[PDB]
Amino acid sequence: TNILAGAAVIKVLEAWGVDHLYGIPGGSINSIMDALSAERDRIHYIQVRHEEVGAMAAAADAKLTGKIGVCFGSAGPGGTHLMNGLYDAREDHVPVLALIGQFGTTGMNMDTFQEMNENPIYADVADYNVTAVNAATLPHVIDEAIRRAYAHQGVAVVQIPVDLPWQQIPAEDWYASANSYQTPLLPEPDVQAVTRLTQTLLAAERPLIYYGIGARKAGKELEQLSKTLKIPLMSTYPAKGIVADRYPAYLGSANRVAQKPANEALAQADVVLFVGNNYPFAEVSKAFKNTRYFLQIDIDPAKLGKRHKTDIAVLADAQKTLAAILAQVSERESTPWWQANLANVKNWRAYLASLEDKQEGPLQAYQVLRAVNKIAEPDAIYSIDVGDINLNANRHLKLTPSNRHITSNLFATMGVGIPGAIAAKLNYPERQVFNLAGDGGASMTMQDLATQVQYHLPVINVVFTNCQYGFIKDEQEDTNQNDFIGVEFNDIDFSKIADGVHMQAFRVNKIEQLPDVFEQAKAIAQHEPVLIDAVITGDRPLPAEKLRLDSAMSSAADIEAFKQRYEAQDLQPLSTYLKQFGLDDL
Amino acid sequence: TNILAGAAVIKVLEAWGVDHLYGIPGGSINSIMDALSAERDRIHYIQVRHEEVGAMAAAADAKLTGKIGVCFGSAGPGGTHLMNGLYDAREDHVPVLALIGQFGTTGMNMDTFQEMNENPIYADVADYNVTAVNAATLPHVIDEAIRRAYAHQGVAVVQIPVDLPWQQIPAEDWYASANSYQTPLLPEPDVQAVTRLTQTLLAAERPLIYYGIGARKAGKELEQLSKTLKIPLMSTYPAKGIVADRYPAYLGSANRVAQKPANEALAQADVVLFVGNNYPFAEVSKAFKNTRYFLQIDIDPAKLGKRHKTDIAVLADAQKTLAAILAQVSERESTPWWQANLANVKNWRAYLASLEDKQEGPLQAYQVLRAVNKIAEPDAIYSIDVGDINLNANRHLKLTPSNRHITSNLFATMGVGIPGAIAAKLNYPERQVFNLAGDGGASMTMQDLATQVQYHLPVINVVFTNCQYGFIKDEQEDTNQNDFIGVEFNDIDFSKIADGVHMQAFRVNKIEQLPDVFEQAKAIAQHEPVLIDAVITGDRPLPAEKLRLDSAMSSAADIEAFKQRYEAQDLQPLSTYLKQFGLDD
Amino acid sequence: TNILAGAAVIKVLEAWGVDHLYGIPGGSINSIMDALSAERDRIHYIQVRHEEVGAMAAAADAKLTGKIGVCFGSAGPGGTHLMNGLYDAREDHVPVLALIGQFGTTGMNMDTFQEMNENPIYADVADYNVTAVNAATLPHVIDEAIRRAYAHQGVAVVQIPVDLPWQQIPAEDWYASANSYQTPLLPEPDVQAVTRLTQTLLAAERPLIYYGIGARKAGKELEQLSKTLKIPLMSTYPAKGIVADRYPAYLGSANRVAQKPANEALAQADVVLFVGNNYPFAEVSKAFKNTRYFLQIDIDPAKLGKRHKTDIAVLADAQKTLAAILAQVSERESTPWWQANLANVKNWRAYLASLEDKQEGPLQAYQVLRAVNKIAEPDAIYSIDVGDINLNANRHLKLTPSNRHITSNLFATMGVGIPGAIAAKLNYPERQVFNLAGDGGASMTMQDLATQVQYHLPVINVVFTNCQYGFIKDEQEDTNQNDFIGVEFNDIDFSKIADGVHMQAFRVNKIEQLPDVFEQAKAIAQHEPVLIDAVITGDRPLPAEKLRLDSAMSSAADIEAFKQRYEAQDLQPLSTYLKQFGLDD
Ligand SMILES: Cc1cc2nc3c(=O)[nH]c(=O)nc-3n(C[C@H](O)[C@H](O)[C@H](O)COP(=O)(O)OP(=O)(O)OC[C@H]3O[C@@H](n4cnc5c(N)ncnc54)[C@H](O)[C@@H]3O)c2cc1C
Ligand SMILES: Cc1cc2nc3c(=O)[nH]c(=O)nc-3n(C[C@H](O)[C@H](O)[C@H](O)COP(=O)(O)OP(=O)(O)OC[C@H]3O[C@@H](n4cnc5c(N)ncnc54)[C@H](O)[C@@H]3O)c2cc1C
Ligand SMILES: Cc1cc2nc3c(=O)[nH]c(=O)nc-3n(C[C@H](O)[C@H](O)[C@H](O)COP(=O)(O)OP(=O)(O)OC[C@H]3O[C@@H](n4cnc5c(N)ncnc54)[C@H](O)[C@@H]3O)c2cc1C
Ligand SMILES: Cc1ncc(C[n+]2csc(CCOP(=O)(O)OP(=O)(O)O)c2C)c(N)n1
Ligand SMILES: Cc1ncc(C[n+]2csc(CCOP(=O)(O)OP(=O)(O)O)c2C)c(N)n1
Ligand SMILES: Cc1ncc(C[n+]2csc(CCOP(=O)(O)OP(=O)(O)O)c2C)c(N)n1
Ligand SMILES: [Mg+2]
Ligand SMILES: [Mg+2]
Ligand SMILES: [Mg+2]
Repeated sequence: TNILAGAAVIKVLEAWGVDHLYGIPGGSINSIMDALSAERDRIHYIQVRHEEVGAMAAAADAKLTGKIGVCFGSAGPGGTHLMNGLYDAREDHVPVLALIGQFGTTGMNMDTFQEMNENPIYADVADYNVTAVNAATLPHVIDEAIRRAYAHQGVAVVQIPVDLPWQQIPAEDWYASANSYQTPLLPEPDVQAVTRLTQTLLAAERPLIYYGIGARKAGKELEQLSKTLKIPLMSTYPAKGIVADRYPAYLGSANRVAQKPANEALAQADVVLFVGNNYPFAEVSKAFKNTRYFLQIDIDPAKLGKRHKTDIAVLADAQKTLAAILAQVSERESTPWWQANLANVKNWRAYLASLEDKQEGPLQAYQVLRAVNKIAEPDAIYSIDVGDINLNANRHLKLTPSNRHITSNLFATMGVGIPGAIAAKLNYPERQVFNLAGDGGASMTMQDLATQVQYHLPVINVVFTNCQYGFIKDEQEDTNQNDFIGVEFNDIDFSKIADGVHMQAFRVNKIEQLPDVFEQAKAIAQHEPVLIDAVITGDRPLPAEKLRLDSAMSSAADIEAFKQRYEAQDLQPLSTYLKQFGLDDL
Repeated sequence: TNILAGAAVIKVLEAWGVDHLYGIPGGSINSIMDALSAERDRIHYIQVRHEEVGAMAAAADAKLTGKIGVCFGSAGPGGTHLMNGLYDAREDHVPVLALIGQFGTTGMNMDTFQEMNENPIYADVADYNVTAVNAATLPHVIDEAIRRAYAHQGVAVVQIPVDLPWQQIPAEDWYASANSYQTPLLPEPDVQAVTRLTQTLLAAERPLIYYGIGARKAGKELEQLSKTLKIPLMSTYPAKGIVADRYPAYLGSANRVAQKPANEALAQADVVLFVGNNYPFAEVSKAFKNTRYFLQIDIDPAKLGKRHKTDIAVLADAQKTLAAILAQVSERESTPWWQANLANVKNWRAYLASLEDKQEGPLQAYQVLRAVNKIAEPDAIYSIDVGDINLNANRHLKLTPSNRHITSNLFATMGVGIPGAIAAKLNYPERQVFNLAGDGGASMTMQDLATQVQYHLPVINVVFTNCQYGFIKDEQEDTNQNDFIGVEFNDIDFSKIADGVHMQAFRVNKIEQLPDVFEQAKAIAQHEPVLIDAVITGDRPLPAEKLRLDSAMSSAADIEAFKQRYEAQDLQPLSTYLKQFGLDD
Repeated sequence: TNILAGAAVIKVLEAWGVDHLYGIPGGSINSIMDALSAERDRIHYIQVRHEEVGAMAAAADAKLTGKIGVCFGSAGPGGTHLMNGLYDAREDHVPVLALIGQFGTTGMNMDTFQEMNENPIYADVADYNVTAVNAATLPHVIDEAIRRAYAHQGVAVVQIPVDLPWQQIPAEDWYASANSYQTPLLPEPDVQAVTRLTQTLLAAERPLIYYGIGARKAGKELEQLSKTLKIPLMSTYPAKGIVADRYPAYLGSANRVAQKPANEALAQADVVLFVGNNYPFAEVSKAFKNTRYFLQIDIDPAKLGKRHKTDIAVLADAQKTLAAILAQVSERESTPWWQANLANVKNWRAYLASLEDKQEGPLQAYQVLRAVNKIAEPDAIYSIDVGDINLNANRHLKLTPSNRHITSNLFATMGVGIPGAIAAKLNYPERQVFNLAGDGGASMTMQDLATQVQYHLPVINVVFTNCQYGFIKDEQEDTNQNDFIGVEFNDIDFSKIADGVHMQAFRVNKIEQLPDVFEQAKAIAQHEPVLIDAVITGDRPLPAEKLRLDSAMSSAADIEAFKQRYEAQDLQPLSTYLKQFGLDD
């Protein structure tokens, strides 16, 4: 007939199906720790080495499974360390609960040790942000935070004065509303609007279907629409793998973490079907500047007409809408536009294969990723950090609907590779998990390699050591007038870092070393984490947003220099293929 | 070809169908003003006398029509004056766009005159809160603000450096996304959840259906479910009028702005169907402590199981779900529970009528509200302020589906009567509009009586002058150890205030004066605003949350005292009627 | 032995010497109310009619006396209504304590009625901003709030869950730290910096001393430095009256709420001594573009070199430093610069007198202010609203060191006239108090005329009724392309508003009516408030920032037009006087 409030809080977490949660203890959160300790057989605390990793891992949990991620930080600095993961959750719109320690209510507002008003710290990041002041309502406040975080797809933060969880409350009054949870209703496509949309799409001279992760349930429909109608596909970077990369009319993504065929085609398209997509570069890059008709399908009214003016907007679930389109169309014959794009994709893929297929000499990112592909299981999960790896993984990983990949899509916090892989292995112990990270990003969260060791999480860590912030060096090349600054730095030997945390590891710097090292890693990771430190060149990846290949656009000198720098002697501009099939370049 | 960015902003407002907007000019917003000035045929600027009235009116526009309300304030104090209306919009979850003036970009962050970082001011109230820094993107920012305010049912705030609207931008780049706006088509209510909910409701001995304004489209279904199944109805106060008040099994609302039958029945119910309802008193009042099964229908996942542990919570539209229940049920004969509740309602209504039907003597709020009922058109709109008037209007107004009534439901800001009535008349110039306000709340926004005059808005204003913050006086009676403080104050003659703003007006203090003054006001308000200042007694209205009528519950002395104070000699407790029909309390 | 925590809170206020505090009660603050109710002999609660007036009055208390002002608001809308006064206190850097009601701790975070997280609301305005969560520490939190508000010269806000003040706490634990309060003893002004500053000032050909209210203790030194050295004086508008306006070398203020001689001389000066001054127009107006050497004296390191590149900036007290200058200088003979400025002032004052001295015809603001001067006591206090009244009062009031005047200096919130006058009369019941307000600003806070009546505060209210936001109309004339909008509106008869709150009042519209109405008002205000509603013309006051008088600068046609519009035929540009005394412009 009494229960400690902290025990009730843990029971609320259990009712909501939380399996694991992350943080670092402190006096200010030791009463939650005490309750966790008693519940260790039913809910699983993961002690991280820096609280940002806990927050990042919580966000990654939710990205992966759709289940609210849970993290905590002790008062003051524990909680402020969560921020990069909390902002990742906000911007990637995934549910996360963050608990923040606080001084007991008898010492709050006394200016005592590490005691401050913590509520304003979290006001900007959080959907729901409260300091608890009563023990008997604390289960409700946690319940409320969870329910809001789910409903609103974002972060709920509760600051908990440490006395409250040690107070007895009536056993029979508290409850969880987990039993009542439901996911949002999937609205239906208006029949006449879909018919009009379909007519406009079919009348297009140079159509494209351009989807994001809002279409993640619709890969079959996307590929069949493409095949039936002879309409190429392109996607946001995060939507890579929804349709298998091998599909010959998959163009890739646009902008910079991009593939050449997608940029080139988008510039020529007259009609775009923009589906489940909130591409953030739309306006700033003038992506749709010459698009004649723009057709949008999205579940969120806040998105309709956001990125360009729509000619037809459908507020509906992507898969229901795409299914409705598919059900009212029949097979169309080939067109010049279709064949031009198919030929362009083959040329591009041959380029990427030529980089991958080198067998000896100085190691580049491209062969490292080929070596990843060669040991990758069909349902592998990839946690990808932030930098050139997004660009290179987007081009080289061979994904299918069976895979998952995650990064910090929009906040783009470096350091997520390690935490996302921790989360992935916890959620999918029987699936192969990679952490693909640059040296700058791996550096930021390197201590939590120890967490993979501690919890025996068999992640395959691959660090891309260029001794640079390469992504930023290339930006300075593009914009800055004075010499590079802050973008070239000393080596860190991550094989030695791994040794220090008691993780098996390898360092390689030559292409010919890859096959055996990756086989060894593949086998180690049947039981324990492993790290490969790939010492790679400073070669810049081909900039798909700065092509110098079309005689009509670029000087001979510039073309020659581009081909030489990027080993791109066999790449053709899309206009070559347009011209073969009798179309103008526009 | 170029367009001024401010002109494009006004065209974005026009594209979204904004009819009218409110504010007070200042140097820091004079470039938006300049754009408005060229567009008087197409959008109608309402100059208020205090910016809070503009914000409150913008919220009221959206409460009434479902279409975004728009207001503005000049840099610094113009914008901070919006707050009570912006918080009203946030808490009543209605879409409002607020534009805030700011110093030009060349002087921002110089600590110049009335120049501050304005963004933090609005961070808490606003769903979307940005300072614009570019002219070419300004139309998009306004469009984005509107689209989010709608999507998220709340407040969007844009701080606009005054230079930007005077800059030329390319004419053919900007657009509005109003053309994309639509409402979702939903699947069928979840068949197997609704079927199991229905069985639990029908198996109950003492069922109630307890709805809020999320059931605003479901009045017909509510009443027919009630009649067919013999299940009494109760509502949130704001949900008054969704089912006509005359319906004999409408119990009213619970808690304090409440009616006796609803409080009494809720304490007895074994099963409650909670539909379209976010009653904020649920937990603090232990409203459902006795309830065996708690069933919910709501459109918002964030609400499912929120207010009480819920046995079945259906995520669906209220009307559609109630219609799907009604399609799977059929007539039940009258039950003792049904008859007891019917009898209890009849007794309560006789009490209220006895108060209304006095013909002479010192004026009370009760007769004033009878006089409003006797001049009210069937489709009248009521803008109601905050205080005893919520309590009294909830009991006495005779509403039907044809009426609307609005107040500040959850933020409960006083002063909302005047601005809500302004908004109602602007939206519905052919409908009768009342502002029902206590003296305290009318005082707070009294200067905007001049706005009704200036714009020839024929509101019937009724001020309830008790020379008190009566609602708070009664609270102090209940809780405070020491003498009343801050709750009794000196008279203001609102007939004289009205004369000062050039509005026709009357002051009355006797019951027998009401008929001819209200007839005159009804006639004046065919063409011009009017005010009636009703000088009322300090009598405390019956506290439905503090009943002393049941001799099983309360001492004879307490009952005697209650009956005396509240003129309640003929009220019977619900237990009398339960017993009459063979039920235990 | 125990004490209620609320009683201890009131004793903390008493320990700090708080005489009076303002607010409106509500359930969410009724436990503080209960404590106040037991302490009426020792602290005086002023029930206002809108919480913004309480916040504005609290700020005004501190502006006037230097002692913390105290206000409160009920949860949600009571507290948000404080904002315009709290931002006034922040921007005018005066100490204010604001108490905000909150739901009891047992219902916080339940989404109950008018319950929200209130802490983010006040985060931007407040130096200190906390929600109390314990009764035993509540006295300390209030003490801490006060001590910080003083130390940091700004606003401290405490949100108080209503249960805490009704809890018993140990009687002998709590304390106040008022007994520790004191002011610092400072070293000598830096000797070698002051000596080098002095040489630079004296070497100038066209020096000016330009002071703000940081020189409030230095009026004697300012005037004697000016007279001895033959250096004209100019000030910020708020610094009017530190040196008597009659002083022949007082030029006035610069920019718009300005006087012609100050703008003209500043543009010519080679050396400016900027003392106790944070003039917010410095950079945006390029005030010092022509100045060769810029010298500063200020008490705040944050100000040193802030407004212009500074040759010598002395961190010191203004009075002490000006006295140390005066002790190291001696008489200089009259210079051409001195004589030119003297002549320019004489010509300007003759212009203002010509406006004041009209005896009959349509009433203008100028004669109203003459009529105020002719009933004003030598130690009168003026609470001034925001608009043309700042401009006109700055030109026409004849102040001395014995007067005080206050407005919202930097936030510039309209509506401050009424509350500032309430605060002035509460602090100084034996001193004559005026509220000088435009119709727009008086409208915003008109209901609190009833507070003057209720508390028998004999303010002389003078409303300048032009049926415009005149200050903004003139801005639109200057900047806007399209027609005036939002700046001309329908009359309010403030004599009738006054009658409605039971205040004696007059309305005048002709110059010849002024003497007998102002005499009557002077006499009424020996015992009761009074209001004069002065119906004034729409004439634009001379724009000192837009002078068209110098034929080297302006066309003959522009000069002719300026002279006609502003009745300025006899004004001469400063260059005339510079030439007369042998100086180039
Ligand atoms: C270093 C770095 C660089 C990057 N640069 C690029 C780049 O050059 N190119 C690129 O493409 N990306 C890039 N990104 C990612 C980019 O920032 C955006 O996150 C991404 O383009 C947006 O993808 P999205 O629209 O699929 O996802 P989101 O932004 O999450 O949008 C999903 C959309 O789907 C809608 N939706 C959700 N569910 C449904 C449903 N059931 N039915 C219909 N609609 C639904 C949503 O409402 C929303 O509009 C980069 C990332 C990193 C880390
Ligand atoms: C001075 C004062 C005192 C008051 N005291 C009382 C009192 O004693 N008693 C009282 O009853 N009220 C009182 N109120 C009002 C009270 O604060 C709450 O605002 C009110 O009880 C909540 O009403 P609601 O649930 O209808 O509205 P809301 O709080 O707006 O909730 C609407 C609900 O409907 C759901 N919904 C919306 N659309 C749909 C749909 N299509 N289908 C299904 N669900 C939908 C929403 O998700 C939400 O849960 C008072 C007001 C004032 C001014
Ligand atoms: C509608 C309106 C229009 C206005 N327009 C004008 C205008 O055109 N012209 C104008 O002049 N004003 C105008 N003002 C006022 C203006 O906004 C500023 O408030 C004013 O110019 C600044 O005055 P200040 O420097 O005296 O005061 P503050 O800004 O308060 O600065 C006081 C300075 O003194 C220093 N200080 C304090 N104590 C001491 C000490 N003991 N010793 C030394 N230094 C000390 C401080 O550190 C600070 O730097 C207007 C006001 C309104 C309401
Ligand atoms: C925490 C953080 N700081 C800075 C950035 C900006 N940033 C984006 S990519 C990048 C460089 C990443 O370097 P590295 O991980 O070494 O990858 P590379 O591009 O060299 O492969 C930087 C600094 C960021 N996104 N996150
Ligand atoms: C702006 C604001 N301040 C304070 C309150 C608290 N409050 C709720 S009702 C009330 C009294 C209302 O008085 P009045 O308008 O005279 O109505 P009465 O109850 O006397 O009829 C007060 C002060 C509030 N809701 N809004
Ligand atoms: C609350 C508030 N809203 C807007 C402004 C902008 N403002 C500065 S002066 C002014 C006009 C004042 O009009 P009035 O009080 O009638 O004085 P007048 O200039 O007509 O004498 C306005 C609207 C402000 N300072 N405060
Ligand atoms: Mg690197
Ligand atoms: Mg009242
Ligand atoms: Mg005016």
